[PDB]
Amino acid sequence: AVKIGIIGGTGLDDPEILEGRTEKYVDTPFGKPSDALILGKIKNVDCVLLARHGRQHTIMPSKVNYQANIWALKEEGCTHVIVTTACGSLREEIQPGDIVIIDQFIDRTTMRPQSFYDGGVCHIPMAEPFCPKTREVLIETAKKLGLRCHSKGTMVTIEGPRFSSRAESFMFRTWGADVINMTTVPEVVLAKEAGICYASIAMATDYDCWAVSVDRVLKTLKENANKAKSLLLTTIPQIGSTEWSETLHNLKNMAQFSVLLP
Amino acid sequence: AVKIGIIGGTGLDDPEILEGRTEKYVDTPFGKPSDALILGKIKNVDCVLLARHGRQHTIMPSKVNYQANIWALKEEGCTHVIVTTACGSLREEIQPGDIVIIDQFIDRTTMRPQSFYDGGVCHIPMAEPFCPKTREVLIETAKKLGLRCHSKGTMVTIEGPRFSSRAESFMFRTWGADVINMTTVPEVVLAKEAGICYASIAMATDYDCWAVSVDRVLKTLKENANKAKSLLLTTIPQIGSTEWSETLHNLKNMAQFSVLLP
Amino acid sequence: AVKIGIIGGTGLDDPEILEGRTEKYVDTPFGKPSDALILGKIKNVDCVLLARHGRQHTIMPSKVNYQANIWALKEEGCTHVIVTTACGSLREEIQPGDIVIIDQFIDRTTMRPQSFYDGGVCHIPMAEPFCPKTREVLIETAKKLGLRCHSKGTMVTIEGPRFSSRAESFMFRTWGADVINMTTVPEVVLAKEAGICYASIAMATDYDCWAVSVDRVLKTLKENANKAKSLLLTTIPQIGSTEWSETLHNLKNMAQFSVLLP
Ligand SMILES: CSC[C@H]1O[C@@H](n2ccc3c(N)ncnc32)[C@H](O)[C@@H]1O
Ligand SMILES: CSC[C@H]1O[C@@H](n2ccc3c(N)ncnc32)[C@H](O)[C@@H]1O
Ligand SMILES: CSC[C@H]1O[C@@H](n2ccc3c(N)ncnc32)[C@H](O)[C@@H]1O
Repeated sequence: AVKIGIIGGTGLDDPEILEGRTEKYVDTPFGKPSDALILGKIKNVDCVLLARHGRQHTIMPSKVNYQANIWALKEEGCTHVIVTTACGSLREEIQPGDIVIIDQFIDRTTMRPQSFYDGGVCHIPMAEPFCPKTREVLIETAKKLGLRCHSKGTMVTIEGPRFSSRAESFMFRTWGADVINMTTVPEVVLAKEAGICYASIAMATDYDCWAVSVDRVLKTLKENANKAKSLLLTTIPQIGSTEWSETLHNLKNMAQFSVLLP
Repeated sequence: AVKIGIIGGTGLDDPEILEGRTEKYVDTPFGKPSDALILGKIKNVDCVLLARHGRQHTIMPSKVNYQANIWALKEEGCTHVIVTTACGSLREEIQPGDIVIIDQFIDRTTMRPQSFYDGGVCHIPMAEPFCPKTREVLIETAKKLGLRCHSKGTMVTIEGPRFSSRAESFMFRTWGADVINMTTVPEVVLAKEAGICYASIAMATDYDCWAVSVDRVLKTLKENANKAKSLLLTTIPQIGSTEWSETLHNLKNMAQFSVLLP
Repeated sequence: AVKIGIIGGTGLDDPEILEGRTEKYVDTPFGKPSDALILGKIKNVDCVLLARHGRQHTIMPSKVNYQANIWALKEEGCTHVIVTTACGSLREEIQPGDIVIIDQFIDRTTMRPQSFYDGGVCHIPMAEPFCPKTREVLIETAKKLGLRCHSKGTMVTIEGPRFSSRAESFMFRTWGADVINMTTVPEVVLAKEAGICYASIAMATDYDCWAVSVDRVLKTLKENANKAKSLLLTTIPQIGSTEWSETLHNLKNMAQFSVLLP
């Protein structure tokens, strides 16, 4: 059986997406998650919703307890984790409102714990950071819904809370980055360490500055949130009808063998 | 009315620049500024001088309390902030002794608080980090003084205290950086958050290593400090004769709307 | 006279390399070193061995006390420091098992103290981070041993503990990096500040991901550790037969004049 964890990003964390919801505040060895876990279902698939910045959206990217969030979802029994995230576009073809099913990341964060093994020692591989099988279903589903969707993309995650300078924005383009946010790393890294199939639904809200402002971002998100909701509602039932016995087995093995015992 | 805050950099923090000076030690919600504020005037313009590294120059780049410094200047009523900074040149055309009126930056710092909102949440735009109107006057004034001056430039700020390796120096050139220091970020970022018109007078002291040493840097600064002093003395009266009612209004608005309320 | 400090890296820290060994636990102003110092000799040359991750290899890259390690070696009287380090290859010509006598580095670490002067202020030059005379002997010796050895290379040091993403791996190649590890910085930086001749024997264990895993790395290291051991055993006697009176004098001077007194 599968259980989908869902981490709602800025303006993309509507709990109405789940039926038969039940709130559940939890705790973890790394502190409390951003907010209470929302247990519920999409069709016959068990899901767990968690607002990344809190239902009040008061926690800044740098202060989000990524460790607690991923740990909590794992503890609740989540096999997969699909998240949503607002980001800026670094490519002309990626227009505001467009969905990007990212497949790579470039870390630009500086003050963020990125491992559960803060002391054995865990050196987890990051070649393919996002669950390919889940990304495949998201892409096919976006297509069935007729949505503008990019099948891949490299997300550069900055520390924030400030936005990038134009020089940084142009620089990131030369490094091969396609979109930019403040939350993909270390969320994706910790999910890998937990042996969880992780995928991200990035929602381009602007062209960064290669013009970007809070109001601009919140505005585009409001106008496009429905897309991410529809994609999740349609995608998830499809995951609950596929076999992941082997896929999850490989993630479990990679995570375990990446730990150096004393 | 306007009040110019002046942050003196290494070997470019001579308080003799101001007339009718009065020392004033202050405190802020983020601790004490690098040193006492020096209230005074340049012609009929009120100014506030603050030595970035302390009149004894004992505070290292990484330990400077940028938050307190900017907060203190803002509290004292500063509308503008013009600073001086020693830097290394990453371009052949930028010769030691040359002044560079920087217009962009690339962050390479890692352990520095960059916001006043360390917890609402402030996501301040950084497209145009330096006050264009002030930069314009600095450039025209350098021209009137017959000084070698570059009208723009991208400053990469490293964490320090160590200088860059040759591989990093060459790498920064490929990212589009023109000069390099250890203090522009987050000073410029926090000034933007405070709604202050910020501009920087960068003084190239060497060609970094693409050879750079403390003695080399201090030597070139000693020989060229007079330029920055003359530029400030001549520029400031010009700012006190221009209208900024609208310019300051836009900075105030951008700062305010960049705060996410709980 | 000379005394060679040896910092053993992952799977390259065998104490059997020294004769007439004597364990010696020490303390420093920055805490205790990774493990006890192992005093001994290679022929008639006094050496001091120190396992970077501890004889139990339980300390992760980010948590290694580089300050204490370098301080301890300096206090014991070490004039030179030759280390070994497992790394990933970012160049086709650098094959797993190959030795790389690195000559440059690119810092990608974020949470690491990099100076002994955490408060005067020390701004130490990093143009030529590795001792050229020692690198020369290592290269000639590898040649005499008939080993595959690269005479130079740029090491990019990531924070870890996670490995790089493919996007980061490709990005590092464009920045000019040749190999990648998690320990060169700040070990090399602090050694320079201490006025110590520092050189590194990098052992390529894989092609990173431009596939890399703990087991892959440990496997290649086990199969190739003998090379680093032979190189050290053969190189060190050669250093004890050369003159360094002037070489060490210049390092001492550069370190001293890089300190800003209050
Ligand atoms: C409330 S706007 C800031 C938030 O939106 C995301 N965002 C949107 C556009 C954008 C950009 N151009 N650069 C960085 N983060 C961005 C970030 O992950 C952060 O949590
Ligand atoms: C006392 S020399 C170090 C100081 O001078 C500035 N500086 C000068 C040259 C230079 C360089 N090549 N790289 C980095 N900082 C530099 C830095 O901002 C630091 O506060
Ligand atoms: C036990 S594997 C991790 C350790 O081996 C080194 N290593 C080996 C290959 C490699 C890579 N591709 N990227 C980063 N570090 C690496 C690092 O310095 C770390 O201490």
